[PDB]
Amino acid sequence: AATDALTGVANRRMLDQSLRHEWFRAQRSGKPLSLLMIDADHFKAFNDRHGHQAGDQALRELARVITTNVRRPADLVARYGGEEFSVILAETDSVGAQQIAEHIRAAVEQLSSVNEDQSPMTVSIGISTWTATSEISLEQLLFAADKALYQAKEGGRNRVVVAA
Ligand SMILES: Nc1nc2c(ncn2[C@@H]2O[C@@H]3COP(=O)(O)O[C@H]4[C@@H](O)[C@H](n5cnc6c(=O)[nH]c(N)nc65)O[C@@H]4COP(=O)(O)O[C@H]3[C@H]2O)c(=O)[nH]1
Repeated sequence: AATDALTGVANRRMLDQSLRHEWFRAQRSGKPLSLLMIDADHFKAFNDRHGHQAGDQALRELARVITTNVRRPADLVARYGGEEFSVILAETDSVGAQQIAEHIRAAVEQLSSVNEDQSPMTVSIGISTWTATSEISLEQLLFAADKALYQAKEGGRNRVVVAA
């Protein structure tokens, strides 16, 4: 009821619920709250070449990479869509959120080289960040991360785009 059966991380309604509570918390603490939107690149073509089982295995590997780079108590990793992953980085500023994203992006790119069975694969990442002086809302925070994820898919996949 709270985890994704395939990947084992949180599911959508758990992400939305935890983000609402982590939102009001950051409003009081004044600590930066960052979001990551992680979509798999050329996934439809991936399932066409290697099949639906390899795509599921590629999602679990992507989930393992994110959770390997997201480890603190106030962090959450969830399956936000059939091919997306959303992570909460509470008390993390924009600079540190980018370093996490680069680690995740680089690790997914090298998953084919390190393990023979894996097929080449990349991810696109969008980042948004609330700071203590910002006036945006929670819906605007989520909007800026999906938009930056969209800008990552547009300007050529396999990259990290920070919202503005
Ligand atoms: N929310 C979240 N953010 C993350 C995580 N991993 C990295 N970051 C962000 O990435 C920045 C770079 O961390 P680093 O290069 O691993 O370099 C880190 C790391 O090597 C070390 N460090 C800090 N906390 C821990 C810890 O709990 N365990 C270990 N082993 N090392 C730590 O201190 C350095 C300074 O880190 P910061 O100044 O905090 O800045 C960190 C942090 O803002 C994570 O699992 N969750």
